[PDB]
Amino acid sequence: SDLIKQKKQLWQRVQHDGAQFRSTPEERKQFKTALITLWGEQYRPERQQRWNGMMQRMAQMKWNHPELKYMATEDLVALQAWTTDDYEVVQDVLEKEARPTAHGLAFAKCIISALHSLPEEYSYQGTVFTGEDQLPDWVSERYQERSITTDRRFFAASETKNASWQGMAVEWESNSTTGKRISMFSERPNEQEVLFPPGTRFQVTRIEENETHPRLKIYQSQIA
Repeated sequence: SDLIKQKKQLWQRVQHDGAQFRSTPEERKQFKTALITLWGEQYRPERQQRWNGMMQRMAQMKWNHPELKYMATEDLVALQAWTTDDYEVVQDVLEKEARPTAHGLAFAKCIISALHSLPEEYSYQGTVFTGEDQLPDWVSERYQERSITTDRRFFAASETKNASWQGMAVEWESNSTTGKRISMFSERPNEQEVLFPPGTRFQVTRIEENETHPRLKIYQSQIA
């Protein structure tokens, strides 16, 4: 549709704006609508209440944490929304082979705006751990040893291997320099989630293979 054109436009914006990416007033209005209608018209009243609840929670969070005073409240909402089941419609929205949805793109712009709007003191510096069920070819197409991966996905990780951890077929150990800690905004803060936007670059240093789980363990380092 025109969604294809919107996707490539957004991917171009992501790389051109870099850390200056910022959502516009209407982009936030569109994100609000996308989130409230995401399950269809029958759940709009419930998801309008969820939205209003998240707005008030994030409005008060800015009151309690003045360093967040100039983050759009909707952008913060985007970060809590990311930690719900809604992440499934936006995590891959900018992948080359993904079929974009209007709601996916709306979500994406405000999550990206949030991540580059958070003050640097929210960056986690150190190793963050990720597990996902992905196929070997999926890994090979995206990560090769001693090559740089320009990630087009929203890449989730954790400061820890905590109770949230569960062994998966693919694992990452990613040295973070500016990956942002969003536990303060998540519905489950004790996961200590760290989230990288599309456009993050990783120097892949080595990829381990096992016939056990993890089948593939990727070691990579974020770079400027």
